Amino acid sequence: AASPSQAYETYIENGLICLKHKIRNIEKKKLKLEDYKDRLKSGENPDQLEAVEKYEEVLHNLEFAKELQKTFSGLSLDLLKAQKKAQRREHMLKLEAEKKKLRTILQVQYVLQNLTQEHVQKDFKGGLNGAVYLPSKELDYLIKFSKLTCPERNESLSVEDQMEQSSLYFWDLLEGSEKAVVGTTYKHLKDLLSKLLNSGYFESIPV
Amino acid sequence: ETYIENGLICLKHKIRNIEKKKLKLEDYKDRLKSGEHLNPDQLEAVEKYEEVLHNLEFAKELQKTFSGLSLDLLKAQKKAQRREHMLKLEAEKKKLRTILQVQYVLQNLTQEHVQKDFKGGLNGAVYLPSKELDYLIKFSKLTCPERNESLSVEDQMEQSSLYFWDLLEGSEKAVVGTTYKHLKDLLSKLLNSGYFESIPVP
Repeated sequence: AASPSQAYETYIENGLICLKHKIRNIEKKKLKLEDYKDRLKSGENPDQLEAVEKYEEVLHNLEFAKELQKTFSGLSLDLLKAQKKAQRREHMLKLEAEKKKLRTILQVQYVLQNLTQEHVQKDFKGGLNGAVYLPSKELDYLIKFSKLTCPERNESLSVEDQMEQSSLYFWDLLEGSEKAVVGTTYKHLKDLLSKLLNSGYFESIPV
Repeated sequence: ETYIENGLICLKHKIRNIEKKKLKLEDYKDRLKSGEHLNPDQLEAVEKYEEVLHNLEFAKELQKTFSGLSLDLLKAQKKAQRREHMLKLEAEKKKLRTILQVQYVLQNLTQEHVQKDFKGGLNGAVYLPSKELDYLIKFSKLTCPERNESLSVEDQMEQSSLYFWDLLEGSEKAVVGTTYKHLKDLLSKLLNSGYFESIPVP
């Protein structure tokens, strides 16, 4: 249970305490080597003698490590705010798409609602009054699907139950997947409805 | 500085930089043993050889850890993306079903005989004072308007979709003399009333 932000936050924090732990570990052996140095200076094994030679290496490694630590400790917000900004822009783009998806569902609903009507179906069957001709097979997909998305009120179902079933059909249709439905696919139906939406037929429908 | 690769602190470029200087210094040293004569600057760089070897081993040790932090971060982001996508998908399917429900209610509130039931609490209807019912009627004109051929279908649907969105959000922004919050509450009351499970026929 964590968001993409707190993950990156945990990564930045884990990086800083990483340098802290590494610097403290270098400084620990520096003090261990400085005690090995003062032991021989006052007058006092071979293996240890090998460690005291790396005192310059250990001291230089500490110079680099403290350099990165001060750099990254300030460089945090440069990569941390860039993350916050990139997430904000991401969320807004997704919000936009969500709002546009809702508009699209309502447009499609409007087409499917009118396709339940007899005079509208006859127009697409005969290619009449500005409708695009649909072969009887194609028109049947839309009629059948209009009964799944715009059913007449079925009082044996609860409102909530009926709305949920209709909502799933609108959702899958918008997904345009290859799943099967009323003898075709959602993808085919999403294309059919696009043509109908762009045909201009549904801009004004007589009585 | 170029320590960053896709937002992650990566010393890889510095490691290959240090390694290139190590190979360049190893070449200078071999040309020395063979008998070549180098300008003074190159002679100085040759004395920095052991330091370069130490820096390389230290940088390589740091990359061993920063690569793990990078892997741990990527693993966590994969999980968090999956979780967020899951929740947001279920929240969207729920919002849409809710939208279809309130749409059904608001579309039925345009009918006058249904307004009459809520005026006096007739049948299964919640009694609403006429000001409360007015809020809903005016809102029903914004969410379920009669077709306005001055507008395209797309433009009309866009207008309507915003009112549904702001309704479900339930903010305090003003609309038809009340707020989306209060409207959301009224419509929740109407949904829980059961009146719209079986609308009476006049």
